Amino acid sequence: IKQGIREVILCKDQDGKIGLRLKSIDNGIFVQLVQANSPASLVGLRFGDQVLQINGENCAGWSSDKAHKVLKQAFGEKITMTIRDRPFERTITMHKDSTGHVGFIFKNGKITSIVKDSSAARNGLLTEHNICEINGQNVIGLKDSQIADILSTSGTVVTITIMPAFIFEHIIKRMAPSIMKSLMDHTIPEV
Repeated sequence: IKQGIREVILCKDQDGKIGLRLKSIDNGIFVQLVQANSPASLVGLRFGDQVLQINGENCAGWSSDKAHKVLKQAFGEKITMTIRDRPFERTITMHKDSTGHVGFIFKNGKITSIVKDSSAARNGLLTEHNICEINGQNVIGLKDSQIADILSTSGTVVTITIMPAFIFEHIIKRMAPSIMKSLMDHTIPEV
């Protein structure tokens, strides 16, 4: 999780799309969904990013409906956003034991217990936190088993990006679980 603002510059695709759903949270605007192969994934927008401005207008106090209407009406050519990096989230680095375990139990992407004397214990992983990213790959909406697969087929260093469950649940409210698995960009970014 970077420490400052960044500016990003999008262009709507052929279909006048950018691949973004936004959510009003505590009088700010946050990224709820980044669509695979969209302008918003190509420029590197993430789940949980805060949008401070759209085309130099402040988003403070906008409804989810208004932010969406603003993106709709924008002159396509070039949209500028001022982004604050995933401010509700944190990154923990752990190391698999010789048995390949980092040392937690999770259910519906939510960490529920920390195993005694694991890397997860030594690194202070918390329960009641949703897993957002593993090794910078977004896993929101994947089945628990696919999350285990990504952990398995990670090497012995495992970086996990987590969000307190109350905040997570407030962000995904009103978005169909099926859109999450289907359309939430789960890919490793392109170079």
